[PDB]
Amino acid sequence: MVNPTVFFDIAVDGEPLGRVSFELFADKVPKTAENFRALSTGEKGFGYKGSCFHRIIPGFMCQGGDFTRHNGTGGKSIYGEKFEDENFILKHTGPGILSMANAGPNTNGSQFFICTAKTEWLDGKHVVFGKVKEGMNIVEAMERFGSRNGKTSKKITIADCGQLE
Ligand SMILES: Nc1ccncc1N
Repeated sequence: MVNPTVFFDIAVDGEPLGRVSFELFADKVPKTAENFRALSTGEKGFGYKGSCFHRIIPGFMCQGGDFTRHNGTGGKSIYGEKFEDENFILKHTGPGILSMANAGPNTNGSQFFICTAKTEWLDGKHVVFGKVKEGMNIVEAMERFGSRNGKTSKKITIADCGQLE
């Protein structure tokens, strides 16, 4: 009944930075929310722990969740390699929105991005499924390590993750 909360503990070249928590909108996109939750706890035997934010563009987004190829070309969901666009109820309204990365229609896996700006042009193309709850300051600190082409100046990892409550 209550939307679940998940956390990432972020590190910068192995050094602790801080914690980002997220509300996942299971009320509106239950299948997509449950994939991110499960990958956060690692309860299926695979997931986000130890992975990196491989593409950070200041004034755009922070993208991560490729735990199979580590560079934007991999990932897999708890449902199989790919799963369908669940719905497009929610929009890309501004910083802190959590949304699925993809490579065409119905190609969701494990990759996701945290917006750091409104990204309206993505509405009806990428599934929105959550938002940052606490630690937007930490997301802003992450964003300082990115670049225009998305290469990070230090390695940004999820040192730990899981579910709160
Ligand atoms: N397989 C993928 C490739 C690029 N972006 C997202 C996904 N899911």
